[PDB]
Amino acid sequence: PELDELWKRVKKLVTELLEQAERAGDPEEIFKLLEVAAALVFLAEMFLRLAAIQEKATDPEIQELAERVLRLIKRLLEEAERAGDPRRIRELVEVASQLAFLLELFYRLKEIQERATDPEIQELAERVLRLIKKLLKAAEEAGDPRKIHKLVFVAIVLLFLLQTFYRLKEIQEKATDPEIQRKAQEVLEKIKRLLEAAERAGDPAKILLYVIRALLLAMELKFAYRKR
Amino acid sequence: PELDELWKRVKKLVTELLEQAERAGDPEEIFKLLEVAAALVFLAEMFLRLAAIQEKATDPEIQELAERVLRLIKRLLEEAERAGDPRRIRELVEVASQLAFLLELFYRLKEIQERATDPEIQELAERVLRLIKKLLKAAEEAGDPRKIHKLVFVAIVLLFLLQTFYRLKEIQEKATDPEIQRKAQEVLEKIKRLLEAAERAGDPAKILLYVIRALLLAMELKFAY
Repeated sequence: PELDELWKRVKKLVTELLEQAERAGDPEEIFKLLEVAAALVFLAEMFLRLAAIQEKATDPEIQELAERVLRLIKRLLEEAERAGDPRRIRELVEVASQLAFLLELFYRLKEIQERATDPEIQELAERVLRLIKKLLKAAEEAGDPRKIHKLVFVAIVLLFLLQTFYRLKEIQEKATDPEIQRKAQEVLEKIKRLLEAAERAGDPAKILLYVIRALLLAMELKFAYRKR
Repeated sequence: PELDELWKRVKKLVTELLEQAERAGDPEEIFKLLEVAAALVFLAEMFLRLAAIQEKATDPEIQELAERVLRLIKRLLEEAERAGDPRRIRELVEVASQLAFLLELFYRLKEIQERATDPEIQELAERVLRLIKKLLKAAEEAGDPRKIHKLVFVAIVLLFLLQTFYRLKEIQEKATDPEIQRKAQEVLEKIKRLLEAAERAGDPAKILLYVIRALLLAMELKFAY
């Protein structure tokens, strides 16, 4: 498929960063260039998750979001080959790697959808992917990769919130501790309110703030329920 | 028992960063502060994954390495509590998260090596593990958090290389094309040569260069399959 040429772009950028590290004198500059080259290799590893995402069992909403992410990654790698500033190349590769991390989270969400039995988890997964759809559309129109990084960061933490909602529902389905059950319903209701506020927010920074508040509340219950 | 104190430290850092984000008026500064708060929450998730490993791992080497990583993370979080620069806190939190994933990768890699029978695979895993332990000891002795970041970064890329070495041996053991098994054997022997030069290098940047070159050849065959 199109991964054969995406890897061809990745392998070309790695050798360019490898040669740039040899012609550098500052050891801090040398290591920073090697970090970007190694991040491109890890980026190519995330491409191998597309085959599982493209399977017939995967929710077509996740498949369309993975396709938008692949086009954004290719666009950023193309721009990296038309950039000379090492800081500009470093930012472009980093945002492309952050976009590739969404593919790993898209795969984990696909596995969650395969096992989860609560219908509210599925309905709220579609609410989160709807919000990620908007963040991805804004990233496709943005020319500044710093703006793309912000929108992708919010999409990543939203998928964290979704996995967190799945874990809390799992605790609610199995916990025999009445205090854990009371805390779980309390946190789930607060998280649903915070998710509704994040859906009405037009500022990605406000969305991120609400999601962090929701992840903070649930992390407290997850630590209280852990085996130890 | 230490996780409860580590979670208390992380929870205290998140609260401070959220207050700084609410206090700041610059939208670029607001987002950067919230990013570190999100990073600390993800580090707490890494604590839970490390605790689950402590719950089921019977290997004394996995238990000791988990306590060592937790000890280093605790020192980094203590420095983040005393630091007033959000950029220093961000760097310290990122290193602690890299240390947490180092344990998880070490546990997963040691599980495959214990289940593998190829002596060349066991010999390469033992050589990579000795180098990572050498990097971890140097990170425990360093006081510069940027020097710790470099040593931990190289150890993680080395774990990535060891993981691809497993897949490359799996690809070869299940390949029908006779020339594909030979091409994998060639790439496997080139990675061994680069791993030998990395073990004889003194600078972390020189080690990272050898590992990146070895990861390049391993990713070629991983795509051509």
